[PDB]
Amino acid sequence: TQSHAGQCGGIGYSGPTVCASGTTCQVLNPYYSQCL
Ligand SMILES: *[C@H]1O[C@H](CO)[C@@H](O)[C@H](O)[C@@H]1O
Repeated sequence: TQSHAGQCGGIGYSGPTVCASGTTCQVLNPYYSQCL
């Protein structure tokens, strides 16, 4: 479960793209997305 400030789901990330409750996967860069 991706936590706040962690990379939730950008290109290159094949891991679990689900953020912890309270946060949303905010894609900033195409490869860097962060749970906010
Ligand atoms: C999940 O992890 C983030 C850091 O990656 C923390 O800021 C958050 O409070 C939670 O422990």
